[PDB]
Amino acid sequence: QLHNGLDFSAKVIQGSLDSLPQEVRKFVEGNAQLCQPEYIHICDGSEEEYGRLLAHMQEEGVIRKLKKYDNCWLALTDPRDVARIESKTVIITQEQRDTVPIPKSGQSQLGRWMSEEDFEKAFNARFPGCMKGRTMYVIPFSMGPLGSPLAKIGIELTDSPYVVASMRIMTRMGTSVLEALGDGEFIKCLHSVGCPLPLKKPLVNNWACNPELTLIAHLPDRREIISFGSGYGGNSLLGKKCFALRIASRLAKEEGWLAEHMLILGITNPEGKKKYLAAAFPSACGKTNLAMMNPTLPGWKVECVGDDIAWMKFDAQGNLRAINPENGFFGVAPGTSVKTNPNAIKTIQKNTIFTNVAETSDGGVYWEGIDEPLAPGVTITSWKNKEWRPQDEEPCAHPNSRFCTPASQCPIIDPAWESPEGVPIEGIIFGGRRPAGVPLVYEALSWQHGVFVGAAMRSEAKVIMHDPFAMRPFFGYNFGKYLAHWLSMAHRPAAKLPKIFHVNWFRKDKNGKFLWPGFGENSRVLEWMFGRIEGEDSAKLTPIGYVPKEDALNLKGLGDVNVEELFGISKEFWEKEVEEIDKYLEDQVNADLPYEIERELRALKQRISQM
Ligand SMILES: [Mn+2]
Ligand SMILES: [Mn+2]
Ligand code: NA
Repeated sequence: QLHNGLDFSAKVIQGSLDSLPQEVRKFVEGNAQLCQPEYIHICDGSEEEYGRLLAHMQEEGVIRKLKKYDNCWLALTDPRDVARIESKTVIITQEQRDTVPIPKSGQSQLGRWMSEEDFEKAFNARFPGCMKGRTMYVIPFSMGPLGSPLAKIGIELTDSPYVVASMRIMTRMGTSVLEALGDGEFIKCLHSVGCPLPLKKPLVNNWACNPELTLIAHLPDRREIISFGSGYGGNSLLGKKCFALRIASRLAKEEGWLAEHMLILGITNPEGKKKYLAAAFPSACGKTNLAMMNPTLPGWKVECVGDDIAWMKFDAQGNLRAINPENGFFGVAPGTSVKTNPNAIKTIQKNTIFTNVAETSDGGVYWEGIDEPLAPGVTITSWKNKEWRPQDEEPCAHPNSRFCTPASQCPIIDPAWESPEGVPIEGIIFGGRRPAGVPLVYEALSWQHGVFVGAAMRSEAKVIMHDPFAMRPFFGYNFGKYLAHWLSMAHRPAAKLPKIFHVNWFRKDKNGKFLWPGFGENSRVLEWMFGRIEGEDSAKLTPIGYVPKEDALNLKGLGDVNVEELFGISKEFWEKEVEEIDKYLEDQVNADLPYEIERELRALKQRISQM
């Protein structure tokens, strides 16, 4: 160089730019030149670093220590920055059709495309100088067990220590990742809260964000994730949704594998047999509940591999092998109780960061549906930092409030949850919240029918909406092409295609009362699936697929469960259902709907027409 402007060595407060692989230095230094951070901190992922970072956030008023627990912390956000924001989440490709099918109605529910030229303008209006007066943290992270053949590495730059702490929990991060990477490829992840110093606008609740300029972008062809303006969860912790679902699903398409919005659990029966199952559910359908369920059936065990995301690839033997690419759980707090999720309660009592929950007088946590009384004298501070009484109209915790907790701490974490080869998936479960019409459990008639069942997924938001594969907000590319990708798995010689099931825990009677007790009782449905995978003759054929035979389900210990209503299938309901599915698929998928999905649709309408 001719002057002193391109070498950022003098500003490195941890690590060394010289030590980084060539491409990692270029990524760091080039974005330092653009964002103008005061300091550069190359994260080592050590306990020392983590402790120091947390104490600093505490010293700044960014987080509070929760004194009741072992090393637990609370962040309360600006009320404007409280969730993943779909409307400001976009994917950039040369052609719109590579990102979303072109809808007949003109508005796609299946993603949000932005042109390269539009994004460049948006980028230029946000990032130049954005980290002025702040530290740029460099987070080297692995998605998946370090050195799993299914693992992928990222480098996230961020000006938020909250993101650093949370990424330590949610990914494998630090020096060993940099050493594992070498000169290999990595996903480029750029994040800024968008508040350069001196601050141009008021800081609310010591929580830096820029709501008006919030934009979460994915550029799969450039292997880049670029996120600006939000410090919250899926917007800022770039490994989780942006990388592990959006970028990864496109990589999966390119490379022959699957990046899915699925829990992974291992279930052991009383005959000492173990099987792994994956499950894709939409929001508020008991996903974490199922992943760390304690079964009510004696002699059965459930163990948790992951509660959110699965990366799956068929091996040389034809087994569908899955890994959890995450290193922790980022769960919705409200509704987490000893009765709904006792294992979550045990997990989150130490080494956990909470966001937007209430705090009790003795330094504990509180939220709606915690179902745990407080001793007289103990008072509650809401997530809005105000004194709170259960007589108030507003909740003590934000509905989207979170815990962020180490996976290793789950008392029923699966012994193979970090196995680099992954676990063999023998069943895949789709499901949604449906008050009417949809039986407790059915089984797809074939792989193609199963792909159709995923494609047709609907769930009560009240309004029933489509969430195919529970991937609606997360498709990395054209949904029609994603369906074709799924269907292509049947044409792999020797592929062992898992059995596909659909579940509905949420069927109500004519009064609005749930017909199924759920929770640990769901083990009875898992038992049925287990037997079906073993080839048990325990099914009855219906127009929608296989259901449990009369007396096939274990209902002992339950009272009088209304099986007729729970498993009832109405021609009138399913006529309406199939018509709605048809209209949705025609509109939203159009020219990109695979022939086999059109065929399954026709086949279902025909079976229904014959009842
Ligand atoms: Mn999720
Ligand atoms: Mn085919
Ligand atoms: Na705060």
